Amino acid sequence: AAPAQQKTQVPGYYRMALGDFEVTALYDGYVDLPASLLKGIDDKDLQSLLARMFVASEKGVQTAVNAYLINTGDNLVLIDTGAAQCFGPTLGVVQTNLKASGYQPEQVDTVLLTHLHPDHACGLVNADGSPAYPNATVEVPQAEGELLPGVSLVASPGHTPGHTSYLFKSGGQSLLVWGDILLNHAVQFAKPEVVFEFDVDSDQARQSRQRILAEAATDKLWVAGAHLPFPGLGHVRKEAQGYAWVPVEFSPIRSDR
Amino acid sequence: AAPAQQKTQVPGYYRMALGDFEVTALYDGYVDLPASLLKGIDDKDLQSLLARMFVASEKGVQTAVNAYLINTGDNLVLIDTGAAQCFGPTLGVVQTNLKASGYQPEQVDTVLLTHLHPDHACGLVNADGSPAYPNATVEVPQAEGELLPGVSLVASPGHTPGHTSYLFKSGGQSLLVWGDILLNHAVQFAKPEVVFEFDVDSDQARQSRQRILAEAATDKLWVAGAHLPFPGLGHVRKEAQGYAWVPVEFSPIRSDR
Ligand SMILES: [Zn+2]
Ligand SMILES: [Zn+2]
Ligand SMILES: [Zn+2]
Ligand SMILES: [Zn+2]
Repeated sequence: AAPAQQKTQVPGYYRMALGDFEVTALYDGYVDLPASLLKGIDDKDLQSLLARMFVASEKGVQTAVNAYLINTGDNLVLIDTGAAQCFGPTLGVVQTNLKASGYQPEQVDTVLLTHLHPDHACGLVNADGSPAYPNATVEVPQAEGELLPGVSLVASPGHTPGHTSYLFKSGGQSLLVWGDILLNHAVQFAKPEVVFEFDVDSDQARQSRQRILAEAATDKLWVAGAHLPFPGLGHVRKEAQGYAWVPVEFSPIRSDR
Repeated sequence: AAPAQQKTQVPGYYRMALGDFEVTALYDGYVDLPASLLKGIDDKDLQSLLARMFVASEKGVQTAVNAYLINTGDNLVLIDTGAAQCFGPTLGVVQTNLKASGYQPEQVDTVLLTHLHPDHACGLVNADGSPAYPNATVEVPQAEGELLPGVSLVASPGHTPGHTSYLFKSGGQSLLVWGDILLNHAVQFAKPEVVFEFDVDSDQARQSRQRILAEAATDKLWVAGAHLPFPGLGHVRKEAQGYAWVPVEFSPIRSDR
């Protein structure tokens, strides 16, 4: 006698203030990744780490893919673009969420890619072959502020040779849109030594991860992570061993802050 | 040259499957609570606990107020109703989010109150004096399933004498909509001994909290918490000392699960 269930999820966007900038986190969808792709750890310990965060793995680890839209006043900047249809119908929702968040793709004047992997770059092209962001300058990493006012490059090579993170600064606040520094929040904060099979260079990716985590924890900066649980926004805390992820708490943007 | 900032936040609803039931978490807004209202802990340790979770306290702890709408197939059930205008304009958004989530208040056939505090009960009445949920049977705690199919009472006295939690079970899964078992996730999971000044009976509230946390951790049940960071959904994990909150990871409702 209840009405039919609605099913539908809330739209995959989330707003956060960062000084005078506005951050809109955008969800692309998810992909199931086998836990066996994580290496450098015993099966038992891996499963314990997953169970600790109540992450199911029997049918693979459901992994989020996020992109970030930052309105700096000077520019509307999109970092990564999701996967379009490259990895199937559970992904490709970034542009839809961009629209849901109150912007249009024609407004994006800059697209920054952390790296060229499908789940970051395929979203540049619509199903009919038309450019998803037709008015944007697209920045591809090489295998005021600096790049733009308030926006600078933070090299983070390893996952791919040209893998790059982007730093946004406004009003004393900093946000690092870090790309694929890590793929599994339940394992690689606690044990950054753990690597991903599809890191092009796993040793290097691991070195960059250790460094970036140390810096993020030390400087208490905000992090925006392509494969962290959506909205993928939060801080890194140093633990006795390894690190912990602290996600932002849902909040409207406050005028009195 | 960027467009104007949108400001607006994504609507405050979140969908989760629980067996054959559908859970819609609903955000009422927030209230700033002084950290001085938490007792049983030194100032220093309290501040350390807050800083650990990156919770600002200089202007009070911004605290979420959540309600929960569960479609059990048999009933559309709302647990708590937010504050309406009882605590000012930063609250009172539950009904708005209920509408945003695709339901209408006329559809709610049952309202369960965890307790009679303003931030749970004031939402029963619209600004013009009309009933917010005019077709609902309202269950006030006394100072199949059992109450309804799949729905049972879990007494949790202390915060108020009649304070009550509600258990929903479907398809082997359980969700406890627990009310005000705790008020600050950054302090009272790690240190359940810490009490709230406006618990009517702080010793009793603390006993109920210890018991409920132990049970939630042991039985691995889902928890829906009125003052946990929205959507307020997740699990409780037992630590060497005290407990930890593990929030659900954003996900659509999956057909293949
Ligand atoms: Zn990648
Ligand atoms: Zn990726
Ligand atoms: Zn209360
Ligand atoms: Zn309350």
